[PDB]
Amino acid sequence: MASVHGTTYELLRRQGIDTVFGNPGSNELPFLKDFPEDFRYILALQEACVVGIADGYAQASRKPAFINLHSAAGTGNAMGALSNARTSHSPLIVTAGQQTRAMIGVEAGETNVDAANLPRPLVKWSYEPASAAEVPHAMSRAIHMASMAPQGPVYLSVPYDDWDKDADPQSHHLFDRHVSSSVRLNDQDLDILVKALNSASNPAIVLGPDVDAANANADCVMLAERLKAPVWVAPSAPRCPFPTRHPCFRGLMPAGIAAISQLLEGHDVVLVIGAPVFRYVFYDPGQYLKPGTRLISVTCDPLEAARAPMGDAIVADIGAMASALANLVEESSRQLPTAAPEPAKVDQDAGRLHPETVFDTLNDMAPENAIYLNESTSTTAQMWQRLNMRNPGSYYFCAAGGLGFALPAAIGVQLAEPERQVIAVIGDGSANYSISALWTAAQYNIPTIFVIMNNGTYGMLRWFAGVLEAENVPGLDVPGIDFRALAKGYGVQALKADNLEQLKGSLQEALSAKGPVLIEVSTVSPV
Amino acid sequence: MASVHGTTYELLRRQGIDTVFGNPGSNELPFLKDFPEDFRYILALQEACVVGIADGYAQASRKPAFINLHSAAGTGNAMGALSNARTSHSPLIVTAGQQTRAMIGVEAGETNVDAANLPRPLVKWSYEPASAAEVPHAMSRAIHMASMAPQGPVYLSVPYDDWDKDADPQSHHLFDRHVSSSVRLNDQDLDILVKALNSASNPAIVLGPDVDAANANADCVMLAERLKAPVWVAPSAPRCPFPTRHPCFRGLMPAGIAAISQLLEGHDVVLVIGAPVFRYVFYDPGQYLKPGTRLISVTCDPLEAARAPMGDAIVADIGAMASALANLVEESSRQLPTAAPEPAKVDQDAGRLHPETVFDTLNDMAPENAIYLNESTSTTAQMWQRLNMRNPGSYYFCAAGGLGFALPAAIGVQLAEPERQVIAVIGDGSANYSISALWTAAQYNIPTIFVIMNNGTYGMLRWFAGVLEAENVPGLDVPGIDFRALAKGYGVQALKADNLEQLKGSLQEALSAKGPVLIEVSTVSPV
Ligand SMILES: Cc1ncc(C[n+]2csc(CCOP(=O)(O)OP(=O)(O)O)c2C)c(N)n1
Ligand SMILES: Cc1ncc(C[n+]2csc(CCOP(=O)(O)OP(=O)(O)O)c2C)c(N)n1
Ligand SMILES: [Mg+2]
Ligand SMILES: [Mg+2]
Ligand SMILES: [Mg+2]
Repeated sequence: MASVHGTTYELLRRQGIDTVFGNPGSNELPFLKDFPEDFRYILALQEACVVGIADGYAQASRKPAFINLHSAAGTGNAMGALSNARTSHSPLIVTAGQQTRAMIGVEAGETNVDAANLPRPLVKWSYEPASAAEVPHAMSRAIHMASMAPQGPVYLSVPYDDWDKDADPQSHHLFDRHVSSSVRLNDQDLDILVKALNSASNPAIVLGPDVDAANANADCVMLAERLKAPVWVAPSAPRCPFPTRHPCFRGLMPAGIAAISQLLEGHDVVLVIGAPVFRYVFYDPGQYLKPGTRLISVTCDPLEAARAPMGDAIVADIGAMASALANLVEESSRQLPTAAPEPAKVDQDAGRLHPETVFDTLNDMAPENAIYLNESTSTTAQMWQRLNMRNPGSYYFCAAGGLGFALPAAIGVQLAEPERQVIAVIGDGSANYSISALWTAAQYNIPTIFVIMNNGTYGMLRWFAGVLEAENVPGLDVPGIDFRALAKGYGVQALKADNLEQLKGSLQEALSAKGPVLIEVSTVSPV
Repeated sequence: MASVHGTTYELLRRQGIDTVFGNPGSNELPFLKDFPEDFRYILALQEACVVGIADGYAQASRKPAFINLHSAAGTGNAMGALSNARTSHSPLIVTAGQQTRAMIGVEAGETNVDAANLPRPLVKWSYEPASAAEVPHAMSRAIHMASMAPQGPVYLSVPYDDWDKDADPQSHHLFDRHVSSSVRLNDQDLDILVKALNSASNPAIVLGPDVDAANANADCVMLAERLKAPVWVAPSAPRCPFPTRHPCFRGLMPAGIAAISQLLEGHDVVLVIGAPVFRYVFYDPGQYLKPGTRLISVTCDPLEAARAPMGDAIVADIGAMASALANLVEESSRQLPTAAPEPAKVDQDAGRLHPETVFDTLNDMAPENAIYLNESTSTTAQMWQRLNMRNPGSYYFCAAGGLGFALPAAIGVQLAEPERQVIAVIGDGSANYSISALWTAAQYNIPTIFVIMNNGTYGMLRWFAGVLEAENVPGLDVPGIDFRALAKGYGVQALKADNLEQLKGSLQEALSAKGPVLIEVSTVSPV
């Protein structure tokens, strides 16, 4: 307890941390030594995997996740993953070991040069302490910065000789600090907003990932029912904020300016909750909103409020605001929206699987409290239409579009939610980015199901190339990957589905298995 | 070529670039479209692999390598690899596609936020142009910044709508620009240095990676022979700068302060060429130099000159300086140094392989012009003692200690040197970091030999834990990886060696094979 090591672990446990996601190195050994018995360590083989797992775990648990990486090389390997963490507002405490203070100036091997600048601009806060005794206070800042709205990844670099040094005896005041950002709009202005919602003749609601992060899903259901309002999920959705077969639900918005203003045409008040306004992707110029539509955004993120090209904004906690609004608005006497029609069953022969067939089969066979992850980039629209997701925390997709998220994140989610079957639907291209994460699932017996959609190509990129009139583009096809052999390589049970009969058979086997299972599915291909 | 696209490819070809190492994304399609017939594209499945391959290629070819990655996520995935590239002074031109200019402010999906700050502090230059017409001039800056001493990675972010825009007609002046940093110390001061070397009673030479980068190896042989001086390789060596069985050669320096000053005791003048002074790693306090020893460093890098804790320094081109010194110093009439003794042949039974046995066997069987890569971290000393490397460009080791270098870099080196057999000796832990690079070797039929040293553990970390008296450390063992299955997964021929007879058999097969080959070697293990 007298040491920085002892004091830091005490701070961590008192702040509710009990798991370390890591890949170790020399600079981290003085931190990891005498690893306390009330903590667990989750090893992954590459740092993109470490951070991916921790990210899934944080998102599903709705609590900060603690990460330990090796210096610049380890931090650097994780920076694509940190890109995703930024956009999903994932509360990640990223720590990295630094060389001993005496060896920094000469730039010894393993020195993290100008360390705090390395993860910038992706992190909320980034720091290397000026002394050993400062380390617990620096850790306190990291914990709270990650945890306060808008939540996000933070970075702390610690010289390895710091851990053995005497702690400041006054560091005890850090242990039980409670910091809240659970705030909502003042009574007067909240009343004005509620009045505007009550007065709307044709309101619409758009929900984003911070709704699911806040577990505000049920309150948003109540709000939608009271306002009798259609509900969309904001484009490029990292999470699912609403039951997908509720009568109000209208699906995933296309990531385009004109496309969204068209969907919102005729709606006089559009209430956006917990979403950027908006995560557009494709070139689709036009009006941000059509005449007669006003927009009000509730966001936990000042930068989201600042960068919205239209509408009013309120910067507040999504949980507190959704609860306030759901409980304050009048019950409208308008007709409840009609449920969206069932998607068509596509023609399926005895050959390669249409993605539509895969999602239909999953929906038929998976438990109702399944959790899905998506990194099958060309099939996102079909997935959203065909999976009935009733419960919160049921969907995750790389928040910044960074591939290599879903495979490790599915392992972290499954760890956070041992009673809910996790099924990751991942493209053949996407599977390779963080392929080594499979080993963590096998070693810790984390029973994630991985469904590899093998069409031999970067399907989404072919679609983008068509849109952009981009001809003669190299590097779009990925033939000759045996995913069963890869799963075997990392100790994961592997199955193949070349047709529907095999798909049903493989899913049946996977859903009854005691460990992780990979199913390679032969899907229809433009190759 | 009226477009930015046409002008930029013309600049690239006129500057000698003909290969693009990449993993494509949406923002890169307008750059990659109409890919010119005089260029080749080398696809890798993850960006650490892309950069690793390009790095190996650049180091072996002694020319800049051109890289194309996807936005923040792709750049981020490659940042551990950029750490290595920084320390090896690798001339890498890293380009990344950005969102269209119109969609940056709203932060559309695939936007690289504050892009130029992302790869900092790892790169020597980092930039996003303010207009489309500036792109060729920005590319020109990138090419020359990467190429001038001290060589290093650079970063350029380009909004994807820039490529179709009209180029500045004055961009033609960029095409044939020749920029030289091939400089040496002025005559007067060079004369003073030569006189100091001539006057030394007991000189020693220490060489670093910039010697091999400069192909200054032969000049350093001449210098060592003229001075009759023992030659060491500077600690944490990324490259081999000297024939390892030349009588002057004294091997790899231990990465410690006291250890190095002890080796240099009695030497009145120590000439360091092309190395930092020094890449110490382990805690080993003492004198930087013992009384009676003075040090003179020749470095291509101002930061290396600035941060040396001792000695005089000259900042100049390594090729020009080695050539000048080798040709100006008098031939000493001192006795030529005695060659280092043979390493002992360790006892080897019919069971698991001692690393010593592996290197002895490789040295017996590999061609004299083989190129070795090292990422078997616990066996580095044994490797240096047991492999006779006569030629330049014969050795590569992760410059910043960042794992995941050797496997992809071995593919790049083999591409650069099709007539020299590349053999990568990689630990079981290290193999996973960039495992997907194997696919590139299979798809382009790049006949690299991968030797996996499988001891089931992070061996070097166990050693570090003993030095630091770090007990109860989690995450040090990596059981249950089948490397043959992994190689099969990516289409690479796979062999196993459980004993010496099998090792000899597997190496014989690998050396006669037409494609890439992985050999999993069961090595001796502390568990
Ligand atoms: C780290 C990273 N690299 C590259 C990309 C660009 N990218 C976006 S979608 C895609 C295709 C993925 O292919 P696959 O997983 O097979 O799914 P499909 O598109 O075939 O459905 C690529 C390479 C990215 N978003 N992130
Ligand atoms: C990207 C990265 N992650 C982690 C480390 C820390 N590290 C250094 S050596 C090592 C062990 C590598 O094990 P292996 O490849 O099996 O070789 P061995 O030590 O067993 O010879 C690790 C994890 C690093 N240098 N870089
Ligand atoms: Mg695909
Ligand atoms: Mg940075
Ligand atoms: Mg090992």
